Amino acid sequence: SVPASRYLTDMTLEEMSRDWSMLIPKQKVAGPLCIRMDQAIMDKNIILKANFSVIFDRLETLILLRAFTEEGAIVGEISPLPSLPGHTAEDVKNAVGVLIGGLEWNDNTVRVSETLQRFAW
Amino acid sequence: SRYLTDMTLEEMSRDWSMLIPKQKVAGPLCIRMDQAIMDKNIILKANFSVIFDRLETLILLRAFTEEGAIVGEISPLPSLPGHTAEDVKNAVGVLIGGLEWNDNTVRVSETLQRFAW
Repeated sequence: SVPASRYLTDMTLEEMSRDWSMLIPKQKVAGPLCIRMDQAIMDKNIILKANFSVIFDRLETLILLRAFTEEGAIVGEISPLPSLPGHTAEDVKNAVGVLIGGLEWNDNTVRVSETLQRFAW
Repeated sequence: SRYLTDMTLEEMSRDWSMLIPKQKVAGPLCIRMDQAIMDKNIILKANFSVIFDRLETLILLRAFTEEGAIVGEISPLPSLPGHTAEDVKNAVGVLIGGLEWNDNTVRVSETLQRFAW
């Protein structure tokens, strides 16, 4: 009934719900988060977009981050594990760093949305 | 996330002091309690956000005697690192043990039992 957090959206509901699959699948449990990334993706400009709650000038709960090429295809993802254990902005930022490292090893150029760099980084 | 409030705004805002201070960092949370407090009945109350069926962010937890006096508290560290329901639950277990070692009777609010403890 009483709202504790505002909800930031980088992604439309279309983007949030869209199914996708990886040509060359890589996944990694990074703490309480799951990282997925398509290893086939090379030499693209990529943007990380996330829908999540903020409390007090920081990311409180990540609902979904997805990585998108300029043409709007999904090439990566960070989501909470299915059992939904707790996580912080630190966890999120560590998963983001792993995802960027992996993408840039395939010569992608990765940027983070403005929302995300303000509230997590 | 929705906002749960065991404590009133006056309770959240009140300053208090300990006769025999005890302070303890428990992960990303600060536990405080007055060691001179004994033979009371105490209730732990908290104001916090909930997302899904779980405590997401603790704003403040305080321990109250039956007369409404503050004898203990768990708050985020001042640099506000993140925490989860698990951190709250560990800190709660510590504060309860300290308070019971001091011959108090301790209970936890219904909303805390439901979402954390």
